[PDB]
Amino acid sequence: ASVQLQNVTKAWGEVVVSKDINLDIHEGEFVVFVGPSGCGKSTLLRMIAGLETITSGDLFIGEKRMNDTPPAERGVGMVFQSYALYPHLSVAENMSFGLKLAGAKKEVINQRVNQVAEVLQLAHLLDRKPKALSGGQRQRVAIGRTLVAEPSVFLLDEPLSNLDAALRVQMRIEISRLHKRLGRTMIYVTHDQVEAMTLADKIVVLDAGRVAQVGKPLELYHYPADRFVAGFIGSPKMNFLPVKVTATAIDQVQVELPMPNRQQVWLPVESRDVQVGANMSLGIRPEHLLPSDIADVILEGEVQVVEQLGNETQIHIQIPSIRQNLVYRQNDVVLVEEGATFAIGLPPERCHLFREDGTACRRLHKEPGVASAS
Amino acid sequence: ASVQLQNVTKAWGEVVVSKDINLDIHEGEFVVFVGPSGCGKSTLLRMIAGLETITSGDLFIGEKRMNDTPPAERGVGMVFQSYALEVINQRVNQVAEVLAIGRTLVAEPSVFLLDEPLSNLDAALRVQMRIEISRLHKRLGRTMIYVTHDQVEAMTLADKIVVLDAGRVAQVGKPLELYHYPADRFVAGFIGSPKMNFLPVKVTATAIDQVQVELPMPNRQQVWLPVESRDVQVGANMSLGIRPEHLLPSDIADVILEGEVQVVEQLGNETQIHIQIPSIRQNLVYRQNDVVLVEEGATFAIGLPPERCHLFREDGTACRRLHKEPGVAS
Ligand SMILES: Nc1ncnc2c1ncn2[C@@H]1O[C@H](COP(=O)(O)OP(=O)(O)O)[C@@H](O)[C@H]1O
Ligand SMILES: Nc1ncnc2c1ncn2[C@@H]1O[C@H](COP(=O)(O)OP(=O)(O)O)[C@@H](O)[C@H]1O
Ligand SMILES: [Mg+2]
Ligand SMILES: [Mg+2]
Repeated sequence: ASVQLQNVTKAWGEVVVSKDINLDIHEGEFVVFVGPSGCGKSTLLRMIAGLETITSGDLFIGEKRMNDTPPAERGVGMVFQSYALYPHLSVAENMSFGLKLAGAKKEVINQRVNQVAEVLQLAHLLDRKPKALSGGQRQRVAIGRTLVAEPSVFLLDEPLSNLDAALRVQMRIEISRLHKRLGRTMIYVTHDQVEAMTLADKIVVLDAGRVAQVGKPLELYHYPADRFVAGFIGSPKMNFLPVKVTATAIDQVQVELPMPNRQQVWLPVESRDVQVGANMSLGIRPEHLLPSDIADVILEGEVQVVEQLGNETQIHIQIPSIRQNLVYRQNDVVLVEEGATFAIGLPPERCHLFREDGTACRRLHKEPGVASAS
Repeated sequence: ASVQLQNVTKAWGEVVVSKDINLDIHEGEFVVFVGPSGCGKSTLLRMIAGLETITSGDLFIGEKRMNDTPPAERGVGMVFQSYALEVINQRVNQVAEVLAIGRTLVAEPSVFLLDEPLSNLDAALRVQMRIEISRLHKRLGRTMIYVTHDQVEAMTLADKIVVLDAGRVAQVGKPLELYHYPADRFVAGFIGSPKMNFLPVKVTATAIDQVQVELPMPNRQQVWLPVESRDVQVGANMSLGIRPEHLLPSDIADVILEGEVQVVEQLGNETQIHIQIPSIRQNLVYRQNDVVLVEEGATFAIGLPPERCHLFREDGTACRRLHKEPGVAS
């Protein structure tokens, strides 16, 4: 319980894969590390587990330094993608395996195995051998071993990637109810943002080894710190329009839309380090675009793609005011054929603004679900 | 080249993986076979391509019988996860325009077969890649049969979707027909992001094009649902289906269902709420756009929209909904 990373760094030769990670994981917290493949998610969990050495920095688990502690003496349990079960043990044996080495009454053993067995949809396979199960079933068995063991700290490296879409959904639900009941510290890694939003108490976004941002789900969604975070968090990606600053004021920045459309708009974002003439990036999420019974800033274009998902419609629009096609989301079924002329509004209070260095001008509009000043 | 299956069946001893499969795939149609792992998706693809044999029934790649024809002569190209990377230059520079998959396109196969191509790619990459596949099909109208376990890809890519359930065709139709008018509980629970809610109900009346059921609450309120009454007998026990996105806010009321909040998931673009209605087991899942601020344990009320409810018989078959939904012909 309780994990602290103080300037933890990792490097292979002259390549740095983990750069000065600073994290304070509180006891019982559910922390998700997210980012694309190659950003250093597994290397980080492996350093916590003691399966990789820490180049520099200190790692604390339960207040004690663990840099030099052997894997099995750190109080952690780890599960990962396509875990290999012991071929000669029965499902039940593979699930109680961790708890047995750690010593424990058979009473506690069977109690947990049975419980975890139900939760993970495996109570009927208890007596079979792993060779007789599906890839989805073995993975669940692997997850179960650690859940039965109940280590002081759970480390899960993309544990659900081996499951059908439907099973991932149910497993996420089960992982959540398990964390609530056990209250144990859990560090979970995924490349999937939806999963991070759903499971995490707090999320840490990794970008090629660096911590881009750490915060609650909504803190990342409403107030991303840079373009990377803004475009990583949010099912269908945030729209980005290249803009040019034309004026600045107290807690306010004005920009001009690109290409032909040269319309100027005021955005309620901090002017801190913004300078007239700066080429910047304007961000607006598909779900945040308005339907246009006049919003005072309108973009009109030609439908390129239309996705009917039943619960909602995702329209791809080509704006004559030239760029990349403006994705729009609206609830329920929206009737429009791929070719029509669709017009949507652009709400200033919902716009994000990124400098050339990618950093963001702090939005000042107050969003629900995130602690705000005043 | 259109593909067609006539009572196709496959069996490995006493195990039948394909049960009387009847499929009509028109040329230049984007078809997706969806279903859980083990349902027979790969077996079908391989029978069409000839890498496996058809136990009974007939396979037509356009107009012909490929049942007994070597693979290298059916003219069907396949693709899996990742790749083993005057005319040759004109076709390549040509296929390079509409756009690996391209090597297959350049071979100009009669039908394009894809077996879970987005399988092991990052989530965000899967999203980009399918937008890509759709574009590739928009510009190049060849015949494509895509196989996956993920309902999202099916709803997003296919012109026509075929849901497979343990070797049998549960249903065939466009994305919105399957979403709006699922034929059975299996299809109703498979297609759709967070799963459709199912409530055990007991019928207490019928009529022409209309069935009345009572809800499991100590309120046992009775409601009229616009579904065909063909095979409904008063007093019968059935399952009432209602999607999370289709439940009503409150404000509109009209049917209420109130309970205690169990779980709240803030996803930014929407809020998913799990409510425990003091009556039934299994929390009810509710979805509402944007951010909803409710604590766990708080009381929350929602509404049931009659014309949006599905009704299933004890055998899982659905009572064809009659409410007209925009997007589907009939
Ligand atoms: N033993 C190693 N030697 C050199 N580079 C490594 C080693 N292990 C991982 N890496 C580098 O780190 C990245 C992948 O591991 P991480 O553990 O970063 O994976 P991911 O975040 O995709 O799960 C790549 O940039 C890879 O080259
Ligand atoms: N050669 C084979 N012998 C016996 N059973 C097979 C064979 N190939 C596939 N199956 C059966 O078919 C199912 C998996 O293949 P399908 O080809 O059904 O896969 P999926 O739909 O998961 O892609 C399992 O029920 C499996 O036992
Ligand atoms: Mg990894
Ligand atoms: Mg398969």
